[PDB]
Amino acid sequence: ARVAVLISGTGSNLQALIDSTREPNSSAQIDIVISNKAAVAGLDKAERAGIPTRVINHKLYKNRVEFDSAIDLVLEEFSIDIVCLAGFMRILSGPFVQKWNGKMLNIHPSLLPSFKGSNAHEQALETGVTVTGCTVHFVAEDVDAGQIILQEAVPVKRGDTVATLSERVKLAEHKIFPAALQLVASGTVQLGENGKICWVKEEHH
Ligand SMILES: CS[C@@H](CCCc1c(N)nc(N)[nH]c1=O)c1ccc(C(=O)N[C@@H](CCC(=O)O)C(=O)O)cc1
Repeated sequence: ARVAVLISGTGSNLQALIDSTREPNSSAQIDIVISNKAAVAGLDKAERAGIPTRVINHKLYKNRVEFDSAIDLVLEEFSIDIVCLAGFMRILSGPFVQKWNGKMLNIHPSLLPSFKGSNAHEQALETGVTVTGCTVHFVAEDVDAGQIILQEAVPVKRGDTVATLSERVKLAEHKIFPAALQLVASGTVQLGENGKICWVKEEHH
């Protein structure tokens, strides 16, 4: 499966995703990284890895749908099968999300449905949970909604700060974002017509 990663900044987990695709039995290759912002770190990451990049500036388009249509055209041109979001900070239109339903994934640094929105690590600390984690899900029109693919629980430790908790959750993200991508890329996990996750046994052995 040919994979695009959409970013707006540092491309968190992009290196993890790249490294996973260079593994022997990988079902995925990262074929393009698209940013809505020029000269961000995540583009340098991609370029240093020899992966094509594009920059699409939302300010050049009349509205969100036209901007998203421009992203989609690039995805079309590069024959992309699957999209991962890695810190992409523009809300994608309903038509875009619909088109890519079951083929676009993202990650969140909580065990959803807990700690929706931004600053989930601070939310976890402020609330006083002892277990948090991260969640990879299919992207839906509504932020943080969408069917869950993989989750990993991560302990909150006595004395944790936003930074130390964040670093622990990031290590889990480095594990599950690529594992989830592999599941979707291989076809092992597919989104059913009923809108629920399906774990498929593949014909090819
Ligand atoms: C806080 S992390 C992220 C996750 C969004 C992944 C996502 C997505 N990008 N689009 C859709 N439809 N659904 C999604 O789940 C997020 C990204 C952007 C916003 C948001 O309000 N963005 C604003 C502008 C943000 C900016 O670029 O400054 C907008 O697009 O108008 C809110 C949340």
